[PDB]
Parts: sequence; C-alpha cells; structure tokens
Amino acid sequence: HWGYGKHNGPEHWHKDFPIAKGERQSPVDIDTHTAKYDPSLKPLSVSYDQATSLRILNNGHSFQVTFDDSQDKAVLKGGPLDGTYRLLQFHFHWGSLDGQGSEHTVDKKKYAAELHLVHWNTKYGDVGKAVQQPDGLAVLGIFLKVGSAKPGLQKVVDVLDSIKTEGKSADFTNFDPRGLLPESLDYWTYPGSLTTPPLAECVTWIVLKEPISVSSEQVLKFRKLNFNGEGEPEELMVDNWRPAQPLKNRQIKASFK
Ligand SMILES: CC1=CC(=O)NS(=O)(=O)O1
Ligand SMILES: CC1=CC(=O)NS(=O)(=O)O1
Ligand SMILES: CC1=CC(=O)NS(=O)(=O)O1
Ligand SMILES: [Zn+2]
Repeated sequence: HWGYGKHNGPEHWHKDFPIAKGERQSPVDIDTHTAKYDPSLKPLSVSYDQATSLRILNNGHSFQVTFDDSQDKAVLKGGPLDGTYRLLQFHFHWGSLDGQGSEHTVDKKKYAAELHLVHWNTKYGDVGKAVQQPDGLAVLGIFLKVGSAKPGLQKVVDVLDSIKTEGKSADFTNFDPRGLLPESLDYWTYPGSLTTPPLAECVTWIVLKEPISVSSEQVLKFRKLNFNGEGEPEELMVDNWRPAQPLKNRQIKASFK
C-alpha cells in the first residue's frame, strides 16, 4: 500500500497508479515570473458561513476535517470556476522540519505545510462521480509558514492527541474554516490532479499567494501524529507531501498583477 516511505513513497506510486506520470499532475512549482496575470479571472467566492463540520479523522496519510456536503452549505465559486463546488473536507501536508512540507512550491520555495480545502462540482452530484471529470474538483491550497500562531487553527491542534494513529476519528462539530484563511484571496490557478493516489486529473487548483502563519507549537503537534495504527511500530506522520511534478503543457494563471 502506498505511503511516504522509502519503499512506498511518491517515486513508487506510478506502479499502482500510472497516471502519476500523466499530463496534468500535481503539485507543481509556481514560477511567479512566468505565471501570466489573467484580467478575465474573477475574484474567488468563498462562502463558508453555513459550513457544518462533522468529524476529524487520521486517515493514515494526513488528518482531515470532514463537512456535510449534502447541501450547498460551504461552497466555492467564481475565480476560474464554472458552477458551484461544495466543501467536503480539508487536510494538511507538512514536514519533519519547517523548511519543507508544502506540496506546491513558489519559485522553488517550500513552505512548512500546506492546507487543502477539497471541493467538488455539484453538477456531478457526488464526489465519486466528480473525480472522474476534468473539472470535477476544486482544491483551495493555502501555504503555512511558522511564526505567529493562527488562533483559528488551535481547536484543530488541540484534538490531535485523540486521533494519534491511523483510523481514529473524533467529533469535530462547529468548526469554522474561515479561521484558516489569509487576508488576501489573490491566487494562482492551473489544471492538475489529486496529490495522493488515485492521482486523478480532476482538479482545478487555486493556490493562494498569501500564506497563513502558524506557531511552532501548532506545527509541532502535527508532527506528533502517527502513520501507523494503534499498537504498531510508531512512525511519525511527517513529510506527507508529494514533490513538484512536471508542468508539461500547462500555464499557471495569476489573479493579481
Ligand atoms: C515513513 C513512512 C511513510 C508511510 O507512509 N508509512 S510508514 O509508516 O511505512 O513509514
Ligand atoms: C498527534 C498528537 C498530538 C498531541 O498534542 N499529543 S499526542 O502526542 O498524544 O498526539
Ligand atoms: C482528496 C485529496 C487528496 C490530497 O492529499 N490532496 S488533494 O488536495 O489533492 O485532495
Ligand atoms: Zn492534499
């Protein structure tokens, strides 16, 4: 089974998931000087006021907070998107040290972590159908740097001890994902893929230019999670990021000059 170790990590994924070597794989390096400002790009519409969080879960590769997506409650629209995308879950990728952990990079710079808010296109009815479509998903990616604490992240960090190992979940109701957003919604966008198996090429990527700052104590608690299940040899959940993939025949567009 795939993971992030020496013998099952990203360099191995193509054997079970040959699309790993495909034409629109993610993440990528964002070369800021080559990204083209596109004046036709609309502002992002992030409508999270009625979000209903449900559970927080250690899924063996990250931890995720899952939302009620049976209704248009927390939706992404505008920007490069046509139609309405429902928020299903968010999760993070992070490093063993602050100098790595993000999946996307900016002029080769790695951030300490990266937040992914995963949304699916309501015209396909459910996320399983959406992942089979080139415009099925929209992922809002947000970089994390280490500095001041993010108060809106603390409720997440404080419950992680209850989902330390693979397969553990806990109630995580009444969490407001608006507390994870930076001030600016300036973004880069490009067509890409899921960054874990099945690596489906179904994602419109929307990567925010402005990172959020989190404290060293907050990211240190990420790094205490376990890849392993309870009772198994403890392998810290760190460096659960896929490296940048070839851009190939794609252009990254910027919403901002
Ligand atoms: C480092 C590592 C990565 C992973 O994903 N699973 S594992 O528990 O085998 O060890
Ligand atoms: C993931 C996790 C985070 C924490 O804060 N304490 S713990 O080491 O029990 O497990
Ligand atoms: C489901 C999914 C898997 C992952 O790890 N990152 S992502 O933003 O591509 O969305
Ligand atoms: Zn992700």
